[PDB]
Amino acid sequence: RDLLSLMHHSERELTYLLDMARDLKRAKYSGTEQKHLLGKNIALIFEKTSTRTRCAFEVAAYDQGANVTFIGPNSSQIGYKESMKDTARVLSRMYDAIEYRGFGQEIVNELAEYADIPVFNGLTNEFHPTQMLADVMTMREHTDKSTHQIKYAYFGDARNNMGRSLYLMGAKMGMDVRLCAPKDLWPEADFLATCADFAKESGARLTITDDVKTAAKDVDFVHTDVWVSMGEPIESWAERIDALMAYQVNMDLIKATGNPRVKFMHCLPAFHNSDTEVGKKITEKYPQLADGIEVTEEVFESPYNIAFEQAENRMHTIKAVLVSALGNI
Amino acid sequence: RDLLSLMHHSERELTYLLDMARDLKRAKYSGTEQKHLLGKNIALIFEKTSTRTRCAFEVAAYDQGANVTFIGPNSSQIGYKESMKDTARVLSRMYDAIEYRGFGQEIVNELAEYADIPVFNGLTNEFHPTQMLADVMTMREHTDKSTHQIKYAYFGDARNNMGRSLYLMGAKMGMDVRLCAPKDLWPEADFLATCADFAKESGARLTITDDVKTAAKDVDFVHTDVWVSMGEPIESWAERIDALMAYQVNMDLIKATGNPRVKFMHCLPAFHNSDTEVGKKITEKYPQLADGIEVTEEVFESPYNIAFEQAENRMHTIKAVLVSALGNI
Amino acid sequence: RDLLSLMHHSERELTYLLDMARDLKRAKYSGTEQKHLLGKNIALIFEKTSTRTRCAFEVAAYDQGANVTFIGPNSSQIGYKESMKDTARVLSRMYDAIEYRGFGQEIVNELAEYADIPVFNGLTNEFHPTQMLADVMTMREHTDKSTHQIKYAYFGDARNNMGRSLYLMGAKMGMDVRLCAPKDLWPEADFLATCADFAKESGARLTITDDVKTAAKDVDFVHTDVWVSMGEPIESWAERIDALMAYQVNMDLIKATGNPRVKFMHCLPAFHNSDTEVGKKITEKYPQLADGIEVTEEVFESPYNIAFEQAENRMHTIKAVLVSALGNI
Repeated sequence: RDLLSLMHHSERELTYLLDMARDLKRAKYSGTEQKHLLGKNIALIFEKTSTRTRCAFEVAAYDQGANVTFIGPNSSQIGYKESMKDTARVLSRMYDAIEYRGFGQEIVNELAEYADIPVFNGLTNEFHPTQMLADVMTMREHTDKSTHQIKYAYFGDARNNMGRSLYLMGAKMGMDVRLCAPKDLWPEADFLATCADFAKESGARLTITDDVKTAAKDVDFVHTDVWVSMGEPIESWAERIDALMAYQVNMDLIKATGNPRVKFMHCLPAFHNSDTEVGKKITEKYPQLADGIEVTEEVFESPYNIAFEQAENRMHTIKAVLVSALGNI
Repeated sequence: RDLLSLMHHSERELTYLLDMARDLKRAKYSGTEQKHLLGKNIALIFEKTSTRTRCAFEVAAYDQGANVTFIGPNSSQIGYKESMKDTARVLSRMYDAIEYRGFGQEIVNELAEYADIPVFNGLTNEFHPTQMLADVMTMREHTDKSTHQIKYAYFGDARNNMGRSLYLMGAKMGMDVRLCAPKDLWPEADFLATCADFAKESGARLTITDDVKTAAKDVDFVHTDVWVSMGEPIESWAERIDALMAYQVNMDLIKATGNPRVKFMHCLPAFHNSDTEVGKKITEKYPQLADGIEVTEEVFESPYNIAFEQAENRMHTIKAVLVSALGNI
Repeated sequence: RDLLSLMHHSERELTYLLDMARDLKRAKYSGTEQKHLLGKNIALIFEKTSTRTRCAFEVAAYDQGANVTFIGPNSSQIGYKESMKDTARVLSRMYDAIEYRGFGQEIVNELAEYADIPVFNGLTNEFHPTQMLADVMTMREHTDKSTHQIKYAYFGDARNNMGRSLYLMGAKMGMDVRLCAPKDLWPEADFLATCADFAKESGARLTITDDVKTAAKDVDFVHTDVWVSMGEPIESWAERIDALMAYQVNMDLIKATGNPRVKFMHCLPAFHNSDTEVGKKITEKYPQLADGIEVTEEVFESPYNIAFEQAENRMHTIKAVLVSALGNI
């Protein structure tokens, strides 16, 4: 969806944000962080509740000295008696920045050019460029080696936003990335060409297989995302589960890498057990899945797992965007 | 309703708030704004969701250094197990100010005299004195001429709160105001007398016609508010729409003024098109209204429209009240 | 429930918190309060809406310079697609402290030892140790005499958390406390033994009667809590009301003390009249209760009533915990 924003950015532009995030994170850890958004007011306007990326946004903003007004579906009826267009045009005159998550990519653009101020196009939850920056910043941080030397793979539905995004990102940064999925769940091959271009001029190793052991070779990072269809009733998942349970990240797929240093990453949320309400619903129809779907309780509750460090890095990545767009240096 | 608070204020008192709002707005624009509510905590307690006047309040408070606890219907069950009386008496000992919007004008008064602290009687959303101050401050700002010289008219249901309020305000400030409505939708004539008193001693031109071209004469400002009854089902609006569609603000009513400088104002929200969910519902029964009701898409999406500047002025007006009542000078 | 945390604390530990609360309260009143939580971010994660203890927490945090992210049932779907375990482990890397109210005592413990940061086990609403500290701090403040010399009684269902807690607290601090209830609504006598131990070595007068005039003797404080079962339908309360209406706090029970200085305390909320929605429901079945249940409108709207001062003291008690656990001195 919104990875035509991630396509117009150069390796050098993306590297500027990864450096700002790396330094902002270091400043907070060493208590050298100067507030550059002191006295700025920011509206956080969400169509759906999404407490992980809300928090990431609030904490970025508060560390940088800003105030926040969260407006959730709970607290608003935006689009009911008053246009979203009208409400934005009022808030754009009161707030120094506004952040719209949900609502579709179409109207956010409309109320953006009017705006006398920054209007972030789904900077939160969205399989955003910010998600790719967090992931690359996470991998860069853990291997302590040049970005272009980093080896990673995505396992599951290569057609979904994390897969397309992690591949396009690999192609932009000159990294060694492998999409590993069923051959009928591969990106539409014209997309696979736009990535093959960037990769020649940036020198990225692209490699889209359907064989696990191929892709899992000497990778520093194994990635997956939820591949069950939450849109469709649980009753009809059988066919889907059959296609992808090969591509589950289990302890065996970690070992298959024969790199005892390898790390697992996951943008979250992650079906890895039955603690959740939807877990129970799934596992009641599908008792094989008591122990996880795209990834197992074994791997998730193991030291290979750095998804929480990676969720943290969304906060430093969001902050680096907010400071870039409102801090004046 | 709450314009018996707007009646006890003198021209000189109202002018003090309009000056504080004008200067506070200038300070924010030139970055000379000193925080006078530093370390104050304010509770914002709302019966209904109302994101435009909530935001206006939050931003006023944050620019002045204050903290805010928003309590919406979402986040509270005030009046369920615990009296509103009890909850207020606890919060009045923790917060430096409380703001009650909704709940009826009756009880807010009760828990106010107990209060060791300021308790604002519907300072938000309410067709408040603050709404009149914003509107007068908006007109004063755009004509750059003495208040008493300003010419404006309200078109639609002269009996509703904006109409009564814009007339009483005109009478207090010595302005040239015209209410223009059907003769059966005119204020109860004892109210029209209390305004005719103030106008003699302040020198205001009052003038309540039912003829558009009369009222729209050489006015600097054309005002309307929503006149459809949201209380009643859409099926039964026909009679109402027939009575008032004359009084719609369309491009022709702007031209009818023969002042190419004239501005349109609207307290919002405004049915001007079908973007809203209630828009669709109305326009499905009433396809003539695809393009707006009290005012047209033509005027609303035109440079005559300064309703958004006017919504902004509610934030500077709210701030001027908050600073007057809590800042200690 | 969570008074096995209140059992491991010594008289000298509890006295340290009561002193910090007393001094923090004095600092705010005299404007000498230094911010020790400047730049700290705190997550406030609530399963149920609970606006009195939310506010107490927010105000404690803002007076001490902290920021807050409130997450209510309104604004979250914690436990739906994402484990509470997972969400906590992400937020624990962004926030300096987290506060979990509701969710059961079991899992809060789980996600606590992981936590690189303070995780308060139901510091809000919970019949918490913080509730006991507020109550003791309230009584200490009003008698201006040594804690161990203070005389108080609880009237109603001695088996419920306030009763057990006010008794255990009395036993820890060496105070003169009386539980006064029906003999079949007395704590399980093994609990009554653990309290009788502490009381010997601290020198507390314990005394559990069923005779009002005995317990109400020369007490400085009369306490009660709601004893109707909100879990069960109103239709079936008759038997319960019959057992306890003896133990109602009415003007007569105040006089029965023959101390014209005596004060009434109540952790709130308090059924004292029909203003509430649940009031009406109760009083429609039970018209005798128009004027209150555990306590009367006569006492509640009288100067004997200091429940609001006591609710305030939850804010200074919460602050003393927050400053103890995050302020670094």
